[PDB]
Amino acid sequence: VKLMIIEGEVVSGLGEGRYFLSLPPYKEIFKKILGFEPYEGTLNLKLDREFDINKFKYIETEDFEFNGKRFFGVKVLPIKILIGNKKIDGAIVVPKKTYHSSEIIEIIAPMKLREQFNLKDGDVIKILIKG
Ligand SMILES: Nc1ccn([C@@H]2O[C@H](COP(=O)(O)OP(=O)(O)O)[C@@H](O)[C@H]2O)c(=O)n1
Ligand SMILES: [Mg+2]
Repeated sequence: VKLMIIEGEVVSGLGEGRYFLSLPPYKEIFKKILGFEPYEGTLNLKLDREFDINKFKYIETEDFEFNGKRFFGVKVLPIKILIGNKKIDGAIVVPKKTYHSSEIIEIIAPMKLREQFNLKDGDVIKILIKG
């Protein structure tokens, strides 16, 4: 086991994180796994290379039905979010089935990080992950 520190650049998406994280079943999944109710959104970070989550120990949930529609399970990887000298509880989240790795990762946390830590696009933060 190694603790890895990785840097990423804050970027904007199309608001997808707030869609999913506001849905009751996803809220419940994250609350149970992580022990906090995430702020409804994902802080999207651009890394210098693709992130392969299958290189880490994560929890994976199954697809589920909500109000007549099938939704995808998720892979959940606990992290610490490193902003200055603060270590903030969070997680990396990826859809259960992805067909390649991405240099963009989605981070969840108990608070809105942009608001609490004044992050803007292009700001670089770090994350700590058990590998
Ligand atoms: N824990 C979080 C989650 C999202 N966010 C931000 O909260 C807003 C809504 O999240 P979102 O995932 O729907 O938006 P995008 O990441 O698609 O821009 C965005 O500005 C995210 O960067 C945050 O500051 N802290
Ligand atoms: Mg997002």
